[PDB]
Amino acid sequence: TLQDIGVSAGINILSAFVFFIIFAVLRLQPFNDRVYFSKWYLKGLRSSKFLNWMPEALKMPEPELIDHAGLDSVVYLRIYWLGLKIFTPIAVLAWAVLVPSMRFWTHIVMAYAFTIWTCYVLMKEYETIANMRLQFVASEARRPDQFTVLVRNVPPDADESVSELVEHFFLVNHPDHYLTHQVVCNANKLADLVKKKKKLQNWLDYYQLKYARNNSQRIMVKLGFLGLWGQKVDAIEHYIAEIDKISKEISKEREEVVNDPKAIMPAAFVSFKTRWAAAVCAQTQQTRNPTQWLTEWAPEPRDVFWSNLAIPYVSLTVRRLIMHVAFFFLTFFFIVPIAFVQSLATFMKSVIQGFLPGIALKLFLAFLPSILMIMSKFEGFTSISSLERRAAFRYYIFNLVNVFLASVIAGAAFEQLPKTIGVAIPMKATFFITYIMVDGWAGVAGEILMLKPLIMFHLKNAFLVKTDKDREEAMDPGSIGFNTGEPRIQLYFLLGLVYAPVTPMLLPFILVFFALAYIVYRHQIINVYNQEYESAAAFWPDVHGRVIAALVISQLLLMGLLGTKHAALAAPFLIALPVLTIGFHHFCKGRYEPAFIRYPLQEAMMKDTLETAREPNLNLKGYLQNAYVHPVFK
Amino acid sequence: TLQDIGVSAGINILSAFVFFIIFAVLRLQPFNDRVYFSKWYLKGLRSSKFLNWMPEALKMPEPELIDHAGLDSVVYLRIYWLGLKIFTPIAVLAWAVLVPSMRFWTHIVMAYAFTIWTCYVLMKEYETIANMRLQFVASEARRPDQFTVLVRNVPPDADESVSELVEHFFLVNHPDHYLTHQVVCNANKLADLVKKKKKLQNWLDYYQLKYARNNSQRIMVKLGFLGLWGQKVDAIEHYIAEIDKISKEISKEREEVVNDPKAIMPAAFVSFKTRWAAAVCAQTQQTRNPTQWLTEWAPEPRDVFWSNLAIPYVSLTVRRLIMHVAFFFLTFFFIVPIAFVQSLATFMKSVIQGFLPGIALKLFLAFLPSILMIMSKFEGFTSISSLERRAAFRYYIFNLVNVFLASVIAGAAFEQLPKTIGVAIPMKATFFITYIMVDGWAGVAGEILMLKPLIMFHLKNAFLVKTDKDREEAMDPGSIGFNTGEPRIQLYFLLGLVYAPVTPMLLPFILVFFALAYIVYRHQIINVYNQEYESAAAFWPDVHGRVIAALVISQLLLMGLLGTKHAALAAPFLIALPVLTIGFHHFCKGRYEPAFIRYPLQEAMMKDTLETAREPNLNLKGYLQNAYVHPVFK
Repeated sequence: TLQDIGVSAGINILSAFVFFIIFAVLRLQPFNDRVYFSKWYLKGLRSSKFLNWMPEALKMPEPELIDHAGLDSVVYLRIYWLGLKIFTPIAVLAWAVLVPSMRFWTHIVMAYAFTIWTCYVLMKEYETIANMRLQFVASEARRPDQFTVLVRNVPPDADESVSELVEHFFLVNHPDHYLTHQVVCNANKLADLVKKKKKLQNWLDYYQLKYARNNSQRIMVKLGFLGLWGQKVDAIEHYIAEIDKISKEISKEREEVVNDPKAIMPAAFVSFKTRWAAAVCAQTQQTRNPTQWLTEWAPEPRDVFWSNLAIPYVSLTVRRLIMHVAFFFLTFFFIVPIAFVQSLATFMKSVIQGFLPGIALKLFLAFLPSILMIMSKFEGFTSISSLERRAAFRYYIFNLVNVFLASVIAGAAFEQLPKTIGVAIPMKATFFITYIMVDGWAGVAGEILMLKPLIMFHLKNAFLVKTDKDREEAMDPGSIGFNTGEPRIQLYFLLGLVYAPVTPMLLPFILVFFALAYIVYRHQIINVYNQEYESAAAFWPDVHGRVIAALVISQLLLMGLLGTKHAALAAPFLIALPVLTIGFHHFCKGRYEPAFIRYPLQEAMMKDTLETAREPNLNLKGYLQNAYVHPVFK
Repeated sequence: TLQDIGVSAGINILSAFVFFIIFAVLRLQPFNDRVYFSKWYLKGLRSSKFLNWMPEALKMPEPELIDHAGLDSVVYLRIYWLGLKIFTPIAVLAWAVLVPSMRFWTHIVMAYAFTIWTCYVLMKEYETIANMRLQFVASEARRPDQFTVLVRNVPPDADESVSELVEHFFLVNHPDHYLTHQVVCNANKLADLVKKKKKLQNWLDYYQLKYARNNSQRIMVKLGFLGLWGQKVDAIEHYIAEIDKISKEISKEREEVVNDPKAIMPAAFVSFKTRWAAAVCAQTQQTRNPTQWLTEWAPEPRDVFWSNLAIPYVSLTVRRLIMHVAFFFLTFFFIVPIAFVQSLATFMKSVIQGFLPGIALKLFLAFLPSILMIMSKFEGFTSISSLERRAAFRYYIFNLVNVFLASVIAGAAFEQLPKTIGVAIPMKATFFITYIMVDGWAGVAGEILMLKPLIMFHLKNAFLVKTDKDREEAMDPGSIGFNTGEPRIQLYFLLGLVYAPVTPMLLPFILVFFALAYIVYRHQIINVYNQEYESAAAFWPDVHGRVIAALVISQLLLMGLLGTKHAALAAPFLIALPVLTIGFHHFCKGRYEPAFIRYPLQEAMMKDTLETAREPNLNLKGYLQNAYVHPVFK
């Protein structure tokens, strides 16, 4: 209802207003400067009107930002821009023809206008990003991955070790390009022990400091609530003893793992003298058996997810299948909070009952990012970049089924107390309007505050910091959050396209959201969020794929909705929409995707040639030899 | 009806019987020995009970035959064998459970039994062929294609020629592997003139000989029926003059084309010092633009279809789209003879009216192979191997729609004078039984006679042969006819699978046909059909693909047919059939297809290594330099 929207909007607008004021004040306090401006310290640049920050955020045009933040951050940010390019003219047209037989034909025509515009824009954006990627890569600094190919499923041999098989194999098949190699080892036990040792030290330091300040008796029952019901009577000597125990376990484990041939996985990082050679290995079949001696570009050293390297290659299919099933159940059992929320969604008292379902849904979805990253880690991927992309994919599907589809269905089920979809879709538009103001407008404004790291920064300074530069760990903003930023906005691209020929009233909320998200994230990208890995926008083709899916869904729903008119004869025309859209997808795929998947040999040659000319005496072997060993082994 | 089948079978059996007798006698006459045994003359091995030939044909186990005939001939022949492996147990089971609620479940169960058996067999056959291919290739003699990659769509340049661009490009990107190259030229006008010159000479020789035998007046009006109404009064001097005219045109054209830079196409055959290098080029992207500097393995010198090399790369899409449309109309307008045949298909007089529709259909389809090769040539492919495979594909589709589907529909339309398919399919089984005996049993038996080349051989000896060794042209058996052999048998694989859970009576005809075709073609492969090109069974994955499609079609038709039972509840089970079948296809595709599409670098290295050791002083450059120029230029 209009009264509900009026009230909900006022609530979210005021919260955003207030959050920005609070932000404006907190950021001026010098004691938290390392939280709000964590970058620039990380980069060695810094030491020691409330909304002015908005226009400041618009400085640093793409080329400055790409070098400052990285390509992924810039390409990600452009997604919000993309949506404005697509939806603004849709909103204008839809409003113009829906807001004051022919209605029937109008909807059909609108579908083509919207599809065509969207496809046009996506084509141009896809191409632009591909060009950005090539320039970025061409000018990229030297990194170990440029010369390194990861070899998987090296076949077993009764006499030769993995190292021996790999060296021989490559000297024969890649003679005078082969440089060196490093065998993958199953050091997970060791790494796990080492991480625990560090955790124990933090607690020891905590208690030593607490005691030094107040020289009294400790009573910590491990967890306090459900720990082991002891007292940790000395607590300093308790943690010292626990540390001494693990220290010995670590010394022992290091000696056993480095002398245990069973710690060797049939995999290795293989390096080459030139990038050209690496480029070749990454793109050709090596042996007769298509699932042996497999090659791919190695992740850069801090993209490598070391835990997954211990998974036998051959077990990956099973892990993936199990998770396909788990995903179903995850999606399936979420219907309970959906139905709950839709039940809730039914004068000041009623406007809040109207408002709150938005929040309830948001809260139930709060732990989804965690669940999905965990199941993604279970499936082996071996890199951070791949895992984050995989989880984003699953999140997206979940939103389609649980946030959009199930909500419409559950909605109709409650309202009802054969094409019922005819009213269920426009009916529930009210819900989505409230929802977008809640995890959207208000959400983004709240995020600029960075309250979570603010608090942890200060607590660490208060209790764990003892000396200088341990404040470097306190100062950790995390990443941009591709994992949640992207599937969230895809929900909105879908809803926009679904309702543009139905309910034009939804689009103004979507447009505000895209505009807001753009300015808030641009601001933060510049000041916070140091990147954990540099992908050259590898995720872009997936973003594209998902938008196309949204077009197909909207087109199909329209066909359904207009399939009620007697002698509608809608299908002879509407069928063209998913056909042409799919055709468009394949065209763009074949024409532009190679930019993101295969490295042209010519680029490798130009790059190798120039590097040599610029640096004629590079000890490449020394450079690459110690890369990719393991962080646990120094 | 049983009476119609009895009579039709007797007719076709007796014709086959007689054809074999005639064959048995004609092959014993020495004057046609070069027709029936054309091979063995071509190979330099030969010079100068009626059915004994059947057991003789079973000698020469695969390895002898592969070397004698070639891999393609053997793999092709194995297709008939494959069908027996699939259909025999189907026929046994179907007969056992259909020939003396439960009927409903029985049909569902049979569908899984049949699908599973078929998939099992296909998997094993696919793998076996892949292994054969690798061994064949590993032991293959040296050929120019092993070192040559065809480069397409070389970008234009204002200053450099195509030759100059190619040499430079490869020296930079493939240094010290690049050996040499040859630029593609548009010599089609010249080649056309040369072919006509030869044709005119044959006519001149004809008339000179005719005259020498009978010194009188010629009156040939060019074509006789609708030629130019003149007399060719001298006919010798007429053909001499026509030849002298074309001779001058040829001399001129040769000088203009070899000095005309516009005759150069932006394409070249590029050779490398090693196979390893060629293997790399064929499998990697060369430049930024994914549709420039494109590489693929060059066809061997007598696979190259020179006419298509004059087609600009960029025009290929349009040519293909136009032909997609043409194919529709081709298929569409064939409905007229289909309806005619089905109209015809409606006591000795009636049994023949019953019989003849088989033949009528066969005759109308007689020119389809020609039509399809022509449209395939229109689309550029550049090789004989590709064109033949392409045409076979289209032929297959035509059979599915026009021979199977349209026949069932037209059939029902006539019998009728909502699921009518429920009776239309088993009803028309009678038609297919007659049809298989006609272009099947009788067909193959007739083919062993080789009457067409028999006649032409003798006519040439009588009128064009003047001297020795021009009988070598008379002796030309043509090829195996993959173009028609394969899509024909796919029709029968489909019909078998469609009717196995419906009408078991069809399968005994199919099994006889496969058995007969096997022995007749095996016989002929050994004695006649010199291969025009050697593919290493590249077509195999397509054969596989088509059988899988047949499984899906049968499974879907069953779902339709059993979807009439009240509360059939067939779909919860039957849906598994196309799902599992598709899964199976992807498994096999990913697991085995690489054998037929990509050459492992290791194989290239092993091959290059051994060849060098065996032949330490090979002038590879001299060997490859003159390959791939053009047959017209000497």
